[PDB]
Amino acid sequence: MRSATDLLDELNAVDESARIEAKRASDMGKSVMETVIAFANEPGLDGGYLLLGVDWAINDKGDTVYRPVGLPDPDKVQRDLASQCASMLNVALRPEMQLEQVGGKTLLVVYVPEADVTHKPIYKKATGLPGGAYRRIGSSDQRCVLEHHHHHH
Repeated sequence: MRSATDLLDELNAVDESARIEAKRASDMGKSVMETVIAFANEPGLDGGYLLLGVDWAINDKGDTVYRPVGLPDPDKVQRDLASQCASMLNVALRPEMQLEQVGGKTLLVVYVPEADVTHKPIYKKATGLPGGAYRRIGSSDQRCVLEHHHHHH
């Protein structure tokens, strides 16, 4: 895994979204979900990043500069996306999601590890065929930390 501040910098560093995608709060839904399937079906590409709460500005060159704007409700975006990834897919898939602040804006790091052999065949239970084979990896990351951060009431 990886911070949203470092992912935002990495989006600016890379020429194209190699294994790290950038997404706005309005992109929330199947537009996020088909991109998750595109990392889940990949053999040996464990550690694909989707960064939610990012905006981008186009220069006169036709250049894409990635800036922080954050989520309208940080927690609720992480709650809904867990529901999406459990209910839309044939099996309950957990994307490891963490809230990270960049310049006073709250963003969501969606860490997608590789699915197992059995779960894979991650097929959609609705009309929507996932297109692709593989995208060549530019920058690499495997800096994975765990924490059992449990809230109770």
